[PDB]
Amino acid sequence: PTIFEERHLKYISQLGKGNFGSVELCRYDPLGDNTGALVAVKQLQHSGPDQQRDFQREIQILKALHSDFIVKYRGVSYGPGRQSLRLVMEYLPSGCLRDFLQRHRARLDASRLLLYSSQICKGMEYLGSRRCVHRALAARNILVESEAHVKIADFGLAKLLPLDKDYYVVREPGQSPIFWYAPESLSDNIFSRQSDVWSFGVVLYELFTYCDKSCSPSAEFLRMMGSERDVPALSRLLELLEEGQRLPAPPACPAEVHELMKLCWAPSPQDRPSFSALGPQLDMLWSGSR
Ligand SMILES: *CCC(=O)Nc1cccc(-c2c[nH]c3ncc(C(N)=O)cc23)c1
Ligand SMILES: NC(=O)Nc1ccccc1
Repeated sequence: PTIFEERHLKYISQLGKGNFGSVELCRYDPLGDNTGALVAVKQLQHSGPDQQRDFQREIQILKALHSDFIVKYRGVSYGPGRQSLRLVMEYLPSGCLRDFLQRHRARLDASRLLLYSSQICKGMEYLGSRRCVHRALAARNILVESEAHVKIADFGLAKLLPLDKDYYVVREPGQSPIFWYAPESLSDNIFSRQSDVWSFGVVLYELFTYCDKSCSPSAEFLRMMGSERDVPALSRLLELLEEGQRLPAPPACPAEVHELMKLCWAPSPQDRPSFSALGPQLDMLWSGSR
């Protein structure tokens, strides 16, 4: 089913919200008897020309990816007046990894966190082979399919690299989650697969702190930023990073995983390991742990 008849998408609730977009939980119920499959459905509201263009791109990217570790595209449906599309995807009832880690902390061991690390890395390896920069990778937009299975979601900011170039540049984002971004992204608006590796090291930090709010990247920054408190965060963060300061090793985090983090956060993009180099190292550590 490539086209989902709007009439059969039964609205249930909202799942989540960005500025320009929402995701809704719907049942696709073509028998009309409320027995059909749940789906997540994304649509724009309150968006300009660039946001609409960016959404058709989002759709095309997700539709082309077939990975166990990337949230699955199902189809499209029509929005109001059949003047717009909605992006129909599989529904993962366990929600985002960030919140799952906080709720289930007590029973998720290092081996399970290594499994999630390995799965995310594999997904990113898959993206990388399709010249896709995710950009937004964070625990808050990774989804839990089952207790032993996660998937990368939220392709709102994803972009394909041209055949002939290994990065792109944007106009200064008005607002971005600065504590996940590589320094070249913060300072020169450069994004690449290697800037995704930086963000992945911050994902490893998220995983091995169980996304505890007390040692969040923001909380660590405020601890680290120093005595001068009226200094703009982004300005101060870039200085800290330039000086070689990095998020600290979580108390419980295996030393080898911390070492991977530090490699991910190499100052020079070309000095960071690729996802294909990270994957076997994480796989080895996960294997070790079960
Ligand atoms: C954890 C906080 C948060 O933002 N969670 C969130 C936001 C938006 C959507 C979801 C969600 C939950 N289950 C889903 N299944 C699939 C998809 C999808 N295909 O994009 C999104 C889902 C959770
Ligand atoms: N990658 C990395 O270490 N980022 C960072 C550093 C200090 C505070 C907050 C985030």
